[PDB]
Amino acid sequence: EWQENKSWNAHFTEHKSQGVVVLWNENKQQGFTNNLKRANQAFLPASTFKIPNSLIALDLGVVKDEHQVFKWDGQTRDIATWNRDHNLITAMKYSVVPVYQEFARQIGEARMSKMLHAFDYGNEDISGNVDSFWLDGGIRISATEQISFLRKLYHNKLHVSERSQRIVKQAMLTEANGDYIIRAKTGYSTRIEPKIGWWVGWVELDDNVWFFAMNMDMPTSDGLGLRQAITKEVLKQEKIIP
Ligand SMILES: [Cl-]
Repeated sequence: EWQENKSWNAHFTEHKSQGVVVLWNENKQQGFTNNLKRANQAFLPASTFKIPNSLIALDLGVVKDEHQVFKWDGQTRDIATWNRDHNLITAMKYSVVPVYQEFARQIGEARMSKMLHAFDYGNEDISGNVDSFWLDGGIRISATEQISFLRKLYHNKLHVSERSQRIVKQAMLTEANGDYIIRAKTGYSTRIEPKIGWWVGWVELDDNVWFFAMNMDMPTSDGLGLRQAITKEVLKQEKIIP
């Protein structure tokens, strides 16, 4: 059911890094990773938490739809793309933390905790500040746990409406061409050691879906592009994409 291929470590060590890639073949119900241990180590989700946060905000009516505009609060931040109005689509595309921080305040501790428990999401622990726990609080999730959660979302099996799940999968759209569709979300965790980058999602093919979750050491922001680049290299090596 699970195969470990330690030779895949070269994808990371060739960049003087370390990490884990986890792949799941939905048709064959088989998993693959370079490192079974790190596949099951729990890290802060950071901006990958925008997936469950979006679902909860939609299902409770905090967010009406993917067109609702969340106005910039006029506070100049160091990420230029954050100093503008957003909707759900652009907020997920540019990982706009302050928009999702307001979602979390409106959701509130009680409803956030119950919903993460309903999702079986990570360690389901929101200890910390309700507007920052996915960045520096107690919540943790592993790469294998990300895949379990994503599989439920793909199949509309989470305990929110079908509509909420369809909208979030639309907002996850990252790449599409004649060969495949990728729906995914990046993450970048710097407030608690070890600093890591994430990329989680799946690849839609004509007759199969491959789920993936990866994290890697990220001592500086200079390496953030390696999250997608390495993952796609693995997908190409394994003949999942051309
Ligand atoms: Cl779509």
